[PDB]
Amino acid sequence: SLEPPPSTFQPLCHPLVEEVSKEVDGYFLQHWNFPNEKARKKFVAAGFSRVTCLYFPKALDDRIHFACRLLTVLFLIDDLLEYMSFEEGSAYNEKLIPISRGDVLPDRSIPVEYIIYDLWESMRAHDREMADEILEPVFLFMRAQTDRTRARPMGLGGYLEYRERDVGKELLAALMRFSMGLKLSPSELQRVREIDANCSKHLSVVNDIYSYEKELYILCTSVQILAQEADVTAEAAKRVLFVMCREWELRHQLLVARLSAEGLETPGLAAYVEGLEYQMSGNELWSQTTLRYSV
Amino acid sequence: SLEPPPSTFQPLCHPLVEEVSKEVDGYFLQHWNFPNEKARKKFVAAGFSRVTCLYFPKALDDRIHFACRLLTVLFLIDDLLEYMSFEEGSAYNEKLIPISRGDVLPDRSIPVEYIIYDLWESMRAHDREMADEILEPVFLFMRAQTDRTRARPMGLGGYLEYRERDVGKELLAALMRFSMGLKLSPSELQRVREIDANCSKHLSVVNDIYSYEKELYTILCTSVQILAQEADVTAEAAKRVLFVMCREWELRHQLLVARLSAEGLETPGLAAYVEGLEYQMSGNELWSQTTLRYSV
Amino acid sequence: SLEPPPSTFQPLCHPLVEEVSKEVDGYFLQHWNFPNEKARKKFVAAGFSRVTCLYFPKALDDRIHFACRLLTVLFLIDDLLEYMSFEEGSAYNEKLIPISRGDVLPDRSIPVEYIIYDLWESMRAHDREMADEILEPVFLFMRAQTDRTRARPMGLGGYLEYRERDVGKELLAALMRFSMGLKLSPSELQRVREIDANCSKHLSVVNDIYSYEKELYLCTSVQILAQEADVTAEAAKRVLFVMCREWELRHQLLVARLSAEGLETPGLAAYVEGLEYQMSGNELWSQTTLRYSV
Amino acid sequence: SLEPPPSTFQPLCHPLVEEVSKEVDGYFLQHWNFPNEKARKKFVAAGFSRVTCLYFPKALDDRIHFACRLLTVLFLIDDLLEYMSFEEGSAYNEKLIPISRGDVLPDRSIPVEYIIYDLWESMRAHDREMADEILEPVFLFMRAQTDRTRARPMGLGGYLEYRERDVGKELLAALMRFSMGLKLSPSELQRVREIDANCSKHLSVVNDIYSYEKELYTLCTSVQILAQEADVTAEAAKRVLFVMCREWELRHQLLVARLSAEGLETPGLAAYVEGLEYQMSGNELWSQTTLRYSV
Ligand SMILES: [Cl-]
Ligand SMILES: [Cl-]
Repeated sequence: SLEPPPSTFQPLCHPLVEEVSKEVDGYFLQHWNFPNEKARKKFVAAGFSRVTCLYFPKALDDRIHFACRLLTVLFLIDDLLEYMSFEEGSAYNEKLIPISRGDVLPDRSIPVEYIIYDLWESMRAHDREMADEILEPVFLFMRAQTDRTRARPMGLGGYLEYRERDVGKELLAALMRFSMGLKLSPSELQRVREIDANCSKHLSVVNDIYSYEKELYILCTSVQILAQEADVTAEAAKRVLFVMCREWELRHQLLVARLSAEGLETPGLAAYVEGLEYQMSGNELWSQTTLRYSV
Repeated sequence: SLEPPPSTFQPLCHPLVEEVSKEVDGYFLQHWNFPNEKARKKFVAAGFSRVTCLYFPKALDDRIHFACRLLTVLFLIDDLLEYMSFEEGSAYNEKLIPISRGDVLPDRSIPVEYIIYDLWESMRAHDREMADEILEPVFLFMRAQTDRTRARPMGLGGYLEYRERDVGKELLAALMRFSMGLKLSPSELQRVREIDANCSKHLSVVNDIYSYEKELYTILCTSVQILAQEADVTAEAAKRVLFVMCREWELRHQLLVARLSAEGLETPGLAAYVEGLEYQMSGNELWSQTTLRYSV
Repeated sequence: SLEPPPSTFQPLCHPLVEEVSKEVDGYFLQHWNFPNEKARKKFVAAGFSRVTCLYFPKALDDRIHFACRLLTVLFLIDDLLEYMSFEEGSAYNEKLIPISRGDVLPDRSIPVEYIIYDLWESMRAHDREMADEILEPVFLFMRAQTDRTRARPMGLGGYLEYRERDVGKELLAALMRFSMGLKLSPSELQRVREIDANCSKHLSVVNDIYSYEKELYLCTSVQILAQEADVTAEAAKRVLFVMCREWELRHQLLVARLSAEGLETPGLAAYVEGLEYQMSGNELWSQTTLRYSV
Repeated sequence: SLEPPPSTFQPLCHPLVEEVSKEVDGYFLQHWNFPNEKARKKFVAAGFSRVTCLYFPKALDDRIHFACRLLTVLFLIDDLLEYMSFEEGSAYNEKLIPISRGDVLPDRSIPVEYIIYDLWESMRAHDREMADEILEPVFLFMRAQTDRTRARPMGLGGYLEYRERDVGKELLAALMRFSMGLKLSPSELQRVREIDANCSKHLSVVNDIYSYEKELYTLCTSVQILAQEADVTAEAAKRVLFVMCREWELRHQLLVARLSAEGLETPGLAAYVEGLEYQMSGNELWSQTTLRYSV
């Protein structure tokens, strides 16, 4: 057992977790075309809404279900793209994008299509401004799902610089903003780029730490890279990476304290950086428990 | 102020430290032309022999003074080289290599010359063969504190690899054997490859951690800066991560030592060698944290 | 000598180049106040519109001048920045952004301000949708001129990946679409990311090759390769040039594939060809511009 | 399909190749225990002596056969090591080192053992001091033939710095000196360090270029590294690496010119660096024709 090192952060779950969870889970079991009974209860066991509530514990009470719905359908779609070629998976997603914009009408006979359509319709109806702002982050993520990335020599610095721009973590930060009703200005966002990049690496590395065993069923992970650079075992590497993650949590506290001392911390940004902290503690807890990293 | 993480390595100090320290410091205070008392006291206060006894606590009682003398002159030289050009520097040293070999007699007018000559002649008297074995390592080390640094990009991986072969660490390990009267076969040292690389890396990084602030008086070329940049954190955060890495290399050392005895096996010689390296790693750490050589 | 190796890419030049040059040069010679009659004649000598016409040989006739003016001003601001702190520079640029948006009026007392204002007001007047689409790429680029590089080890592979995402090259390819009046949806844009990344690299490396010398006073493919291979800078440029010819062959292959997989469209076919012209034009320009102290 | 770019170097073979080949071949056919008449044909077919004469065309007439015998037995052992574990192979070679020094007698009933003993005994009988000088280079090479590589992310720069210190190339340069009777002082050798390093990369890269297809039969090669750092195909990388090799040929000539311009190029040094030039052109022709790189 790894034994995480001490941390000043702590996981927190959204207050309405049980309530939203049943609501959203019901919706999908009702509308989604699962293959069989095994898949049906594998889905309930996954508890995507509980995942979402762990990542956005501070979302507004009336918007958390939106987040759960979006993440649930993306998790479902993600798992589906596993069984299809590049050309089909890409074609699959590109078709849902115009529908997501509301520009194209569903084929009410195809679950994923009307689920996606209705979802975005309802989000815009609740807040068009913020709903439109999160469209691109989602599309970016959706396009990356069928992305064929190059295997190339990559040291620790290159790998981390690359994770700093991860679109998955970007989608999470934007979805968090929507869930919290935090309309951040262009200026405010620029002010927390370092904080975002720092957070993005944290989430990524913690995922790497707990997914390595499974990854070692194109292996691109910080555990292998550090193990090879330092000439130690994967486990020793996980230990070193975990301490690096704590260094990043301390960096987060410092970047935030600085922001405030310079008087650049607005109420919106305060909620935001705190939201990120819970995304980090949440992701860690999720990583330690998710069945997706089992084997 | 930087709390080193827990370690199973316990450093030792050679019993005769006070004895040799007096003998060897007395010699140099008598022959080396120290500019003044201020330099005399600093030299003593630096106690180069105490450093030697910390790195080689298992050295044989009658050889430890050799190591102290050798290292003391190399530290005194090393000190002078920073007041010269790479060309002067290389000239100053290259002139001392023939003298170390014995082929060229001292100009008893230049202390360093006859101190180098007399010491080497004395080492052969005791054990000619072994005193000959460390000649290369000694020159390789001198033919390096003058060589130019071939720029080129460098990540953590490449920097660590390059340190696994540090010629300073090799001289230390070679000086250790001569000091412990260890005589390993060409095959024996071949069996501890990974152990020597892992140790040289430990020693280098611990040095990096404690010499960073001073080095940052200027380019750098140190694991501290490299990790700080690659992970995007402060140098202090980097020192703490690198320290944890050092403990991993200590755990790796033990595992490599285990496999060595289990798998096939060691030798009385390799068992002594291998333990010796452990003492270097811990002695090096105590030294790095206390030496003024890293003081700003 | 530095003899460029053979290339199947033939640069093109916009036929209206002379017409637009005197048109645009004259414009700045009237409003842009240079230091002396020499800095002036030096300007007309650089001919930034010729550069534009090499890059966008197929820009629409009634739009090529927009491109010329935008680059002519980015190049002028460029040289201007080289003489002020990373504070004075970022301030300067940051006030040209809202004004570029039309949200803030140009203090008519400062030329660069109203030149920018009128240029953008003018582009929106011609095609408001496509004009707003380049604001971002232009801003990203202007912001980039004012920040100091990162601070981490970088080998050839990382430097080349870093260049596949060059701000300037993205600006050029967005200016090009505006110039050719090419309305490309983000979906079609997706299908050519490899081609764009490939092109971006070609442009940056050819630039590194000819600007190395001037940059004598760094972050460049020329120095990185010279250190990695342990050869002279001149030898590195020669190896880099052969690599560029490989990227040109790659472009051709990517283009054939895009066409083979039923993914090609008339607008993409045009965009893809346009990037080719940029590669060959940029090379011709790089070999002759005085900007690099030929 | 792969056309070498123009070069100012040219391959050359040793005048006595036909004579030495017959002799050295005959010796091994007589003493080496080839399994069956089949392996004997394959052996003569390999022409290890002919390869030696391609790398050492300036060898003295009375010493070229020493080089042929040494390389022949090394090529033979190299192949045998293929059917052993790293540990077994290591023990095998470690046995032959004390015999090479002449410190331990051969077991006259084990061919490799007495063939090794007799070769060195005869080399020391021809030129004692120089023969003893090549001992270390041969042992380094013999030991390197069996240790682990250790996979680690590596860019073009790190891979080339590695090849600069290749023990194989160090063996060829030392053996070339013994074959040409060039006694080089410790100072002369240091003046040629850059040149030696430059030459090493050339031989290795040229070997990489032609051995690549063979290596793809499932790793660590300049072809692989460059294709992915530049993001082009292996074939394109080969074309680019070949031009780089030519740049190293120019650099060799330039380094020699400077060495000469300054006052440090003795006659021994001059014959040495010319010797390296033919090793480079020879290795190229060999790389182009050897069956060791085929199917
Ligand atoms: Cl994941
Ligand atoms: Cl030191």
